Amino acid sequence: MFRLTRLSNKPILSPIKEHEWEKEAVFNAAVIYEGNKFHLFYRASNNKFVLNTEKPEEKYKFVSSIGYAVSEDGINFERFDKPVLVGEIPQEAWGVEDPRITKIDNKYYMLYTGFGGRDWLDFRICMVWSDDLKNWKGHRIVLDEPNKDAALLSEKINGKYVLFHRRMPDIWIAYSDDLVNWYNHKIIMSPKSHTWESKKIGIAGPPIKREDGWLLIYHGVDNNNVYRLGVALLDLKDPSKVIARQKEPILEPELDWEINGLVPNVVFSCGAVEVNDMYYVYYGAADTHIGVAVIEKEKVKF
Amino acid sequence: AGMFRLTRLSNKPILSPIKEHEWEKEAVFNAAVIYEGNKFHLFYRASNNKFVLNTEKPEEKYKFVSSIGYAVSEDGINFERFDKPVLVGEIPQEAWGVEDPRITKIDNKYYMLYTGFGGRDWLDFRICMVWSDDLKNWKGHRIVLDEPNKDAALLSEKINGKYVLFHRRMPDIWIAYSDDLVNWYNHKIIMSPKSHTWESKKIGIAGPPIKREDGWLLIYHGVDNNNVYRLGVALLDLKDPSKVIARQKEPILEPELDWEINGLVPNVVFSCGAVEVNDMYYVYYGAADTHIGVAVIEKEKVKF
Amino acid sequence: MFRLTRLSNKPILSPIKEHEWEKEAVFNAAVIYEGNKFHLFYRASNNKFVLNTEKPEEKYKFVSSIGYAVSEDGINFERFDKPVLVGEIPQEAWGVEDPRITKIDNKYYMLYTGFGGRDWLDFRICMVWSDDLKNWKGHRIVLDEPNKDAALLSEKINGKYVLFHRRMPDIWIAYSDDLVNWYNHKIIMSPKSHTWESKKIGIAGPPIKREDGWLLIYHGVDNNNVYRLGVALLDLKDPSKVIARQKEPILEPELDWEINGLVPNVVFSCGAVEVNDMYYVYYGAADTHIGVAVIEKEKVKF
Amino acid sequence: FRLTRLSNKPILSPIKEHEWEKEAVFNAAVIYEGNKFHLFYRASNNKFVLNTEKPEEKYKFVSSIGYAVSEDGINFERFDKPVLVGEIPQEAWGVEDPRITKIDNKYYMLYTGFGGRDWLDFRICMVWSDDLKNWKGHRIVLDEPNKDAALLSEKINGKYVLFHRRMPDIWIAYSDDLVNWYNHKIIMSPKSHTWESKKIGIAGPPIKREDGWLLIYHGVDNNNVYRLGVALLDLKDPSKVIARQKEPILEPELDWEINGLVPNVVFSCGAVEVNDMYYVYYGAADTHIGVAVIEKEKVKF
Ligand SMILES: OC[C@@H]1O[C@@H](O[C@@H]2[C@H](O)[C@H](O)[C@H](O)O[C@H]2CO)[C@@H](O)[C@@H](O)[C@@H]1O
Ligand SMILES: OC[C@@H]1O[C@@H](O[C@@H]2[C@H](O)[C@H](O)[C@H](O)O[C@H]2CO)[C@@H](O)[C@@H](O)[C@@H]1O
Ligand SMILES: OC[C@@H]1O[C@@H](O[C@@H]2[C@H](O)[C@H](O)[C@H](O)O[C@H]2CO)[C@@H](O)[C@@H](O)[C@@H]1O
Ligand SMILES: OC[C@@H]1O[C@@H](O[C@@H]2[C@H](O)[C@H](O)[C@H](O)O[C@H]2CO)[C@@H](O)[C@@H](O)[C@@H]1O
Ligand SMILES: [Zn+2]
Ligand SMILES: [Zn+2]
Ligand SMILES: [Zn+2]
Ligand SMILES: [Zn+2]
Ligand SMILES: [Zn+2]
Ligand SMILES: [Zn+2]
Ligand SMILES: [Zn+2]
Ligand SMILES: [Zn+2]
Ligand SMILES: [Zn+2]
Ligand SMILES: [Zn+2]
Ligand SMILES: [Zn+2]
Ligand SMILES: [Zn+2]
Ligand SMILES: [Zn+2]
Ligand SMILES: [Zn+2]
Ligand SMILES: [Zn+2]
Ligand SMILES: [Zn+2]
Ligand SMILES: [Zn+2]
Repeated sequence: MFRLTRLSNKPILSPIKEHEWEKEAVFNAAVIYEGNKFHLFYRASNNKFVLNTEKPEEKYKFVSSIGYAVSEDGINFERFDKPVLVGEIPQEAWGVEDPRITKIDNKYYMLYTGFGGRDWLDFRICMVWSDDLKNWKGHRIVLDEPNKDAALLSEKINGKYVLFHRRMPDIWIAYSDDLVNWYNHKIIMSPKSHTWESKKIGIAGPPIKREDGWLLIYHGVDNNNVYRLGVALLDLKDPSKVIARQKEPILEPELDWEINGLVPNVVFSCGAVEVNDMYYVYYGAADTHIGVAVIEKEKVKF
Repeated sequence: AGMFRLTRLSNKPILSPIKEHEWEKEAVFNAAVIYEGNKFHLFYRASNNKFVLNTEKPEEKYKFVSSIGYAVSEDGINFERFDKPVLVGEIPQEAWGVEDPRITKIDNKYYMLYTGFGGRDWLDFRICMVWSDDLKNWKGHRIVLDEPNKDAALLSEKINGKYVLFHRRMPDIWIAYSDDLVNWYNHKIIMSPKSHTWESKKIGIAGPPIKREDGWLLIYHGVDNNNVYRLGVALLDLKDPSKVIARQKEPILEPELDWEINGLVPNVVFSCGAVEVNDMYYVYYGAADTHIGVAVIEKEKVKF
Repeated sequence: MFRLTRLSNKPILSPIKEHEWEKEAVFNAAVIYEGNKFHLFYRASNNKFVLNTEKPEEKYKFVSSIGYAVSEDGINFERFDKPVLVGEIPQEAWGVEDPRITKIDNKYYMLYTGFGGRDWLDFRICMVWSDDLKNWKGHRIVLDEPNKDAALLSEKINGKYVLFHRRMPDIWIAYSDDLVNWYNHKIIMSPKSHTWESKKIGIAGPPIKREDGWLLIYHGVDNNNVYRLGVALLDLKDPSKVIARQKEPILEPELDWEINGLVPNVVFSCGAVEVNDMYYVYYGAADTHIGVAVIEKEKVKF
Repeated sequence: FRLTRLSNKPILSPIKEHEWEKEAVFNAAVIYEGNKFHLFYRASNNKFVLNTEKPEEKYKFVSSIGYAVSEDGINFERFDKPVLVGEIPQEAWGVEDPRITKIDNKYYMLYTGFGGRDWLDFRICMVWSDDLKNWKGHRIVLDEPNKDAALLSEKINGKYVLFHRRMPDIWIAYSDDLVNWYNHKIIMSPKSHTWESKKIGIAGPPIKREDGWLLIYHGVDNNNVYRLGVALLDLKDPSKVIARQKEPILEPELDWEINGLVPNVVFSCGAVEVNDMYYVYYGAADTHIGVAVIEKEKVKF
């Protein structure tokens, strides 16, 4: 069994008080390694998160945006003044959350949760795409249902686009010919009772291709809503089949900025990249900061 | 294999929703059919909305309402339709509407069995029944069984002076008998799903059984572990329709076309009605809970 | 990868309409093999089982009794005119259910469900014992709580008596110094979501000792309340640890009198014995009849 | 280090003649005043069916708080009737696990009020007295399923300090006024794959030392065994744990700690410094009260 190792005992990205769109939280970041650079697309909030009201209240409204950051080394990032993605009004009035970015044939697809704030089920999987990581277009609701924790596979299977999603509480898979209409829905992995992953699970970042399968980092939620990261392996030719699944988490809230924050007891990844035989896993910490942790590819054994 | 299958009559739906009609804005599907007066009489389920089914409870913000529409055809392919549904859910006992009608003619009366859905929880459904003399003036509504239950049809004649009801306490096809079309007794399971097959999660009757010389033709739907709906066939003993004397292993219809694979509920073919015309079985089927198609098989090809 | 084979396509015991106490059902039978004879202690009902009322109602009252039958060949049994155990009033006023009998040293312990009918939770694990399978005494409430599916291990572990029980929906284990007071409660086995054993599980008969561990036949209930038998293997020295568990059931309702009956879709075993290098598994069918199915001991492989 | 029991027998046990303490006496708060041990103990009229989907009227148990006094800390005098019972519907199933803290010249008793309507229908409640006899001013401390609550015996920077237990951690919070709590944070967490893996909660109120605040706590393992552990809080900032012992200081060992209404439980709501010793009173199997001690000089991390 193997574990992620943190590159820092401090966040690598933290809120910026003088930018309203990110003055309270930066977390749950997609990442893509291209042009020998880490391109990070992070969720950012203008406010703390009041989640225990009967409905989302205007007086506690938070708005998520997607910011951009770039790094040579994966640790030190240059950041920018304005977010690169904001929500459309009114269906995404409370913003755009938890992006997962997948490259498929020289196009970049960002899958995110659009949240309208009209009730606590007013969220859905949305998708935009670009050819340059810069000019995002083609917005669509991927599944018109309350759903999230979505990612595209980086290649087609038998000609079909492959979507991971999360009808509560399982990781689901589905297929598409046109990136519009989805079919062959199937549960692929389920929570495990009396474990750290008992309440619900969901995909982390998009799966990483290996020789032995697709690496599926995921998050598991226990009975007290603690988020941890786990890891499984999907079959290479049929990624709807799980062929291995580690019992122990690979990352858990441990540092004080992972245990305490806007949402306590959370580590959460929307993105991970392979650079020089190392997996770099970017993670939100307590829905407040961003950390990064790694594992050598050789140590990934099932 | 040495099996038989339906042949689609057309590669496009024979009925589609109409966006300008609220009551059939998103879906027309799961249709009852009666051949009378040399006309196909089709009674289709229609929905005003998509089907969000993954919530823990039915949510009013995702409410869908099913109505039952009427369409009529001479060739079984091209249908005339109408502005308004012929049956709606009475509010609030059938607040989310009336679903999947099955129509059976017995002694010059027509009996429409449908699922009434109140939407108060996911078990808030029941078999209801209305009847008519003329396929036009439905009346006599009743709850057939006071229990969560659906996939119900009456047999077209009595057996030893008893009415025969097919129903579906999850996950099996059940039979039951009545003297008065009000009280049912001697409930028995007659057919069950088969593990590790296309019909593993649950089964239910399709349309009402069709009388043959060799028995009762029982088209049914089977649901696999991923909730794909396919159609199968079995044969019931002519004198005792509680006994299955044959059952084909492989389905006779399954999602193939894009408008059967993709739709409001992906991967569904579902029949509520099939009729014998000029020694062919015309099987009308909902497709992805969105459109209606028709498939056929020559009566002589039904061999087990 | 292994399954039971029915010895008969008809019940070996059925209700006796002339006997009020066993007029509607005989099922869920404990089994002891002694004196070259099969001893069956079967649940018997005077009535069908209406269960869908807010509370247990006198007009739907059913009474469970425990009858006895004995067989040399395992198929033809000698039966008796009256039951050998009936419920004490008021705590067992609706009778005594699903006995499991374990021989520990030279005493036989029968654990059964006493059902008082005062509420749907008005049931508990009770125990009586005998040295001769004839004179039962020493009645006690094993756990003073709603609980069932109980059996004693046939020997002590580290000087402790071992109890298997079923706080919903798991198979539990507990230990005792004195067969009165129980401690070290532990979940040992849980349902598995999206399978035939998703809703709940419970022990079948008392576990059978093998060289490679304890054979733990159990029942699993799916989302449609279908009851099937499965099989696991517990560690020989620490039976609280499961070392193997077959994925597929070993017995499922298939025959008309297993699928149809007072409670549809049930096969349920309260006893299994080893006879001539074969396991004999007696089972209730549709809570109405008793069947028997076997497996050659050499075919029990995980 | 570890605690040492003073008796291999309970020092308090249920009295079947008294309905309110018919089945159990356990989880007792204590303070030392007037050179007397004042013990405030939870008491139940019934066994504890916990495995139902919701709490059932047919299996209802009612906790009361009783009073007992001792001079040696071992032999206690007891009384016919409880001192606190549930008055209102939020306390329909009674009042549980009191922790008493003296701040300025007043005594505050924080306890769990349990309404029995569902298994989350429990709240941290508080009453207070001048005299340990007349409790007043009942309030819900936090309007949320929470328990294992205690007040610090002093203010920090003029703020009252509350320890609580949003599952599964020990939390701290601050109040200007004992009404509104803010700056909630997690100060200590379970350790997975150990005796304290499933959840932890404060025991009695922390005891002031010169090296910090002594934080006895209970840990719960994967099989629901309750044991006691000990940690040390920074003296000036009790949100900071500066030491924590790996192994328990008390676990079920005697037969009336292993066996009982809730097996495999030792649990303390109360401990006091008396003659250079910590006296740790504990419930055992949620059925009896025992007491164990440690020489304060022996407390080393
Ligand atoms: O998309 C909105 C989203 O909701 C939150 O997720 C969960 C949800 O609101 C509910 O409260 C559930 O029981 O717990 C929350 C997570 O465990 C967060 O993901 C939040 O950041 C988002 O706005
Ligand atoms: O009668 C309501 C009915 O429910 C749906 O049926 C199924 C049910 O909701 C459950 O979710 C099952 O597992 O999946 C659905 C179909 O498999 C639909 O039939 C729906 O159209 C109806 O309103
Ligand atoms: O001990 C009474 C016992 O109850 C039944 O078990 C279950 C129970 O009544 C409840 O309805 C639950 O939801 O499902 C039942 C079985 O799945 C039977 O075991 C019955 O025969 C017994 O009297
Ligand atoms: O305040 C009610 C309280 O509940 C019990 O606590 C726990 C709870 O019911 C739940 O079942 C948990 O998993 O285990 C119980 C103890 O670990 C007891 O503390 C009980 O005495 C109280 O009444
Ligand atoms: Zn700026
Ligand atoms: Zn959107
Ligand atoms: Zn699931
Ligand atoms: Zn998630
Ligand atoms: Zn772990
Ligand atoms: Zn029109
Ligand atoms: Zn109706
Ligand atoms: Zn059906
Ligand atoms: Zn095909
Ligand atoms: Zn007789
Ligand atoms: Zn009893
Ligand atoms: Zn469980
Ligand atoms: Zn059971
Ligand atoms: Zn299977
Ligand atoms: Zn007295
Ligand atoms: Zn209160
Ligand atoms: Zn606690």
